[PDB]
Amino acid sequence: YFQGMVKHIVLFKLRDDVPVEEKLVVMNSFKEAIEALPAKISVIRKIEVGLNMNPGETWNIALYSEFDNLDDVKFYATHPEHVAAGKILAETKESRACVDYEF
Amino acid sequence: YFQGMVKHIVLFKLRDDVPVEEKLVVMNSFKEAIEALPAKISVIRKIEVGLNMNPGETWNIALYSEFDNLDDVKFYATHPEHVAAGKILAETKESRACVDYEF
Repeated sequence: YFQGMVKHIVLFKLRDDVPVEEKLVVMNSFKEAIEALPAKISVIRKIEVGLNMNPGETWNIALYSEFDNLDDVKFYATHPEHVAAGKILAETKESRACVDYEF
Repeated sequence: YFQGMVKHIVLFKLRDDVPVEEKLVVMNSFKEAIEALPAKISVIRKIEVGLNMNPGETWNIALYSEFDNLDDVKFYATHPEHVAAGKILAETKESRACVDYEF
């Protein structure tokens, strides 16, 4: 059945020339920071970070999340706790891909 | 709980210069083709295609799916019915981003 809710999906790729250990530190710190946000950002219905484990793929980090509506996605996006979490990627990030869709 | 399974998430961006009418035809056709695959491809545990509704984002299509393991993801990826679905995007695709992660 149709939920009338929104999935916010983001994939990130880090630069190729970042050392392995730095990619791991960044990815682990970002995953922890993001997954702690529900205690601080009330509109998050579900959130998780997945780290790529397929060596045939080149992107690094997936953020899978659910919100009631797009206003709530925007509330989350600019929330100070979320902005802090996103800065974790600032030095190493190469690309961001995002789709927001209804389910 | 940890399921011992894999999420296969793919986002697509179509070329900027494709007329929006053909972008839409492609997006709809791809969504329909992917969503018909579970009846043909038994290893798909969950699959859905999301079409972007956020005009602040620039990627057009999300594929969200679940499999038992990466061997099954690869079985799905190479399956003739899946390849045909993927070809729907061939003429207009600009970028593909993918992360496969354990849950």
